Amino acid sequence: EDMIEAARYYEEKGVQMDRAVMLYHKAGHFSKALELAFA
Repeated sequence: EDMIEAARYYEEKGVQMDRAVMLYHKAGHFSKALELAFA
């Protein structure tokens, strides 16, 4: 759950948005932003 807000701040910046997708993978919701991985 917390990684979701982590993604929120990071992708609000965007640098670690890839790390945010990796967190969503760690979060068991890798689909969350799986598209936002944007290849």
